[PDB]
Amino acid sequence: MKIIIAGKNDIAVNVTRWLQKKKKNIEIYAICNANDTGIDTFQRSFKKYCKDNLIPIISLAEAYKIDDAIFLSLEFDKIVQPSKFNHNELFNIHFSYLPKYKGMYTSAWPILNGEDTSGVTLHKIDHGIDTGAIIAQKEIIIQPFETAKDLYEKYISEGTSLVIDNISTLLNSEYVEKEQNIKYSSYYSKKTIDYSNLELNFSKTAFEIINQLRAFTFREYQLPKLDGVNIFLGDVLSSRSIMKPGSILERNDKEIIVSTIDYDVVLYKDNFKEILEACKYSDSKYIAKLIRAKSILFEKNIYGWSPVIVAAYHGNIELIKWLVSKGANINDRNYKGTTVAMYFKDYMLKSGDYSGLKMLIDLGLDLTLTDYKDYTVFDYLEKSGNKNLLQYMMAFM
Amino acid sequence: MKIIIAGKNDIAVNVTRWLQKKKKNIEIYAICNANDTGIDTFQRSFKKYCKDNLIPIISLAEAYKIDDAIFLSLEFDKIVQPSKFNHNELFNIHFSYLPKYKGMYTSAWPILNGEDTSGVTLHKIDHGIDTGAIIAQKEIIIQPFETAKDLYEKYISEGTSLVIDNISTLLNSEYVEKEQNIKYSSYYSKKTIDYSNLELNFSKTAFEIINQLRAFTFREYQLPKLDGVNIFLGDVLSSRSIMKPGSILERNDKEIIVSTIDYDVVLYKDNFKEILEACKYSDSKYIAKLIRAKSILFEKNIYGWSPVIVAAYHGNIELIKWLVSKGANINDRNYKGTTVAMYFKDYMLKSGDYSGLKMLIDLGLDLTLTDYKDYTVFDYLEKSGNKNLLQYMMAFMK
Ligand SMILES: Cc1cn([C@H]2C[C@H](O)[C@@H](COP(=O)(O)OP(=O)(O)O[C@H]3O[C@H](C)[C@@H](O)[C@H](N)[C@H]3O)O2)c(=O)[nH]c1=O
Ligand SMILES: Cc1cn([C@H]2C[C@H](O)[C@@H](COP(=O)(O)OP(=O)(O)O[C@H]3O[C@H](C)[C@@H](O)[C@H](N)[C@H]3O)O2)c(=O)[nH]c1=O
Ligand SMILES: Cc1cn([C@H]2C[C@H](O)[C@@H](COP(=O)(O)OP(=O)(O)O[C@H]3O[C@H](C)[C@@H](O)[C@H](N)[C@H]3O)O2)c(=O)[nH]c1=O
Ligand SMILES: Nc1nc(=O)c2c([nH]1)NC[C@@H](CNc1ccc(C(=O)N[C@@H](CCC(=O)O)C(=O)O)cc1)N2C=O
Ligand SMILES: Cc1cn([C@H]2C[C@H](O)[C@@H](COP(=O)(O)OP(=O)(O)O)O2)c(=O)[nH]c1=O
Ligand SMILES: [K+]
Ligand code: NA
Ligand code: NA
Ligand code: NA
Ligand code: NA
Repeated sequence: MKIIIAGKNDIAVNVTRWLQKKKKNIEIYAICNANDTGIDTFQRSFKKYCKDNLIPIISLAEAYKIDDAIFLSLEFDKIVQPSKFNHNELFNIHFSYLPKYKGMYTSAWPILNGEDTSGVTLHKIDHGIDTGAIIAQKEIIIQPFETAKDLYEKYISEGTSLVIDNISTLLNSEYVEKEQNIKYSSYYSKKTIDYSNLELNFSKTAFEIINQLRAFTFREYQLPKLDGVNIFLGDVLSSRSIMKPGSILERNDKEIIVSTIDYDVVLYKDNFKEILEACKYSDSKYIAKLIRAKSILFEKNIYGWSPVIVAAYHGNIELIKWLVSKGANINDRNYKGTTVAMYFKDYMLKSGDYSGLKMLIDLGLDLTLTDYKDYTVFDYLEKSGNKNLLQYMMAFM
Repeated sequence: MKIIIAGKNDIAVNVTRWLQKKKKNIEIYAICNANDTGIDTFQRSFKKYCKDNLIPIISLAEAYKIDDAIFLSLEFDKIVQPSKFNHNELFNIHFSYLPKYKGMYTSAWPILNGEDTSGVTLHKIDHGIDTGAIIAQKEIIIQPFETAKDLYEKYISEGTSLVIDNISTLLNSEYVEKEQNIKYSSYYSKKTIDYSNLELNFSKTAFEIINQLRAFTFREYQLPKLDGVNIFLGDVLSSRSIMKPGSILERNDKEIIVSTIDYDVVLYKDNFKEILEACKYSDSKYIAKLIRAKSILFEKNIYGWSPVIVAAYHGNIELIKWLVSKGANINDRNYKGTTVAMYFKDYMLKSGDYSGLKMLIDLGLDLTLTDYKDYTVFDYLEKSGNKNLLQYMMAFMK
């Protein structure tokens, strides 16, 4: 009944928070990665979560001496001496389908290499990097429209789940170790991609080039650029410019068209900011005309505001309905964990118009959700003494 | 009526040969690569071949102007601008299973990526590099141990066959085309590997690093190095050393063991030349000791002498038998087409010891083969006046 969670970001926090609610008797210790500066971004800080839940934050030296613990690495950044532990209960979540794509930038390389699938892998920590034996594995399908950001989010959801599904095997040490194949194993270092001098390579096929776009589309770090201008995805055209690859063929307000090894490509200029503004008040027929790629309906600005969030804070229900039919999350959250329902609560208070709630509820809105300060929409309504809207909302429970 | 054959190496030569025997009627024009100096090497010079067979050599500019000729490009080094022709009977043999591995280094990249198979592809020349419609294809097994060179040699062989299997349908407009899929498409430029500063990268899996050695093992151009020391393959150990990958563990004279991302690997130093000299006169026993990577027994130096060839010239019969049991080719040739049976005949002349011939015939030695001058071993003995050894060798041929 002891566990050491060593790692970072949302998966570290999700697994930890699951444990606290569902196995309240377990003692939890944490180790944080070097560059966890204790501040939330588009990723939760695990250091911050741990300080706020009174989870003692230990070091690796101390971890070696805590004999009855299991040691769970959720993207931990430091090599560990597996034999130094007095037990063998040492696990790691790796964001790939091992033995492929060991190492770095696993939301990028599978896409770059034109993979259809990737995965998450729960394995033993061994003397190899990402090389210890497999315990549990999840194949993830990458969709042709999906970016690095989209795939990373799958890694988060699916890795969290993978841990939770297997948590008892781990806790009881009743799991089977199957050793990794050497065959088709791959590894990429941090040197494989220079994200500080990121340049698209057009001396490639059009298939490859779109796959670069997809792969490098991870807004919160960067977007790919063509001539100082951000791009959000692209498509293959039927034309084949004789121009040397890289040559810009046309240039207009919506796009750039380039010569590749084979088929020409359209790079769509990023209009995410325009779209998000429009979402305050535009109908879906107008918004649909603005979209050149589906994935952009689910992007977020620096606060974590998505199209569905903006639309909810402005009571733009007709648009919310459409967005959800395009696959948006009716319970989308910002980087404080603030839910769509919380944004709409604000619209309901500001407008006095409460009737739309049932519409959102029927779209899957969940009022029981808690933000990162652990407050529900009902809590906020009490703090602030808006008893009428509170009673109205309560009636749905 | 007419056919333009554009390219280099054994593929250009063998396809051109084939057309000359099996299609004398057809006029042949030839275009050559910039790096074909007219000197044979590990591949033949198409230019030398064309000069010696009085095949006219033309330029690509001149070929653009030749209507009612088929155009076939075989490891050609120039962009063919297809609309510059006034017809559309434009064909290329590419050394990949298209649309994978378009462009360059098709002997290295697939191995580097850990592929089981590659291919040769016969297609139309269209707009784009290796993009035109597929006519015929052959899948090719890459064996786990084979080098880039071995892979290249299969490309040359299988490419030649695919052209030969389909060349009539090209001449007679009876072929079919399927457009290439976009999906799974790849291209590698000349920049994708810098042979000049070829460096090994141990920041990789063992599998990847052995695949690195394989892909960089093309001796006539280079072998991989390590601290400047040439390397002939390696194996995957079971040790998982904690030293940051690239860290050289043990040096001896046979090998250097290295730290990887996962398992350590033994690189084997290139002693090939040492093996070649020892093959003159030493026995199975001494060579088996010299040998780490078995397939080093099938390497050739820049004239095409392998272990069996050197062994045959010095009548090292027991060494020959052992080498064949390892998988050497009993009729192995150098780069002038000179066969084992030719090297042996020189031993037979010097030693007067003819007795080992029967043993060789029974391993498959073939006395009917010709070199590139088109002489059998018989023709050489008859020219030099050795009627005796001539008739002896004839008595034993099958
Ligand atoms: C989506 C959106 C939000 N806002 C305002 C409303 C919000 O109070 C402020 C900061 O946004 P936030 O940081 O996303 O809000 P936070 O996560 O602090 O949540 C707070 O504000 C929301 C509206 C409340 O339901 C919640 N209970 C508060 O904690 O920006 C706008 O002005 N326009 C918008 O489109
Ligand atoms: C230049 C070079 C090549 N190689 C290997 C890798 C390569 O696949 C093989 C043959 O080399 P090449 O003849 O220079 O041409 P390559 O394989 O790059 O083929 C390309 O160029 C020719 C001219 C095209 O018609 C062909 N379709 C292309 O694939 O030898 C080396 O190992 N070291 C080298 O320095
Ligand atoms: C294999 C070998 C050959 N030699 C000699 C003998 C040979 O004539 C000369 C050049 O080698 P080569 O270029 O491989 O031979 P080439 O293709 O010129 O064929 C000639 O010499 C051989 C031995 C004759 O059977 C043949 N009939 C000749 O055309 O080098 C050696 O000195 N040491 C060797 O280990
Ligand atoms: N023994 C062990 N094996 C593991 O698989 C593992 C641990 N420890 N500890 C936690 C986590 C740590 N994983 C890693 C993985 C890569 C690097 C690393 O330094 N990579 C660099 C340099 C590679 C090199 O030295 O060439 C890179 O650029 O990739 C460090 C820690 N982990 C499992 O997640
Ligand atoms: C660091 C970095 C990552 N990425 C992408 C590819 C990664 O698989 C994904 C997740 O990165 P993350 O796990 O946050 O960082 P790192 O791999 O450096 O520890 O983010 C970028 O697009 N740009 C960047 O600068
Ligand atoms: K501490
Ligand atoms: Na990097
Ligand atoms: Na082009
Ligand atoms: Na190069
Ligand atoms: Na190592």
